Amino acid sequence: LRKCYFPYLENGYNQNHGRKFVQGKSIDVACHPGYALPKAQTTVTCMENGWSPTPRCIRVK
Repeated sequence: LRKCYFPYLENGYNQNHGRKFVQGKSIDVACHPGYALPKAQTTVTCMENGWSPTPRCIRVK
């Protein structure tokens, strides 16, 4: 019921940019060299309230 729209990361690789995923589906988020998802995550999914890891590849360096 809570569908998750894949947002736009500024300096990341939005493989599935502009695509809606149904709650329960997953997708990995890659970023430019030096950036990575919070808590060293590589994937983000529509757990319930939305993208649970939250697709924001913050600069790890």
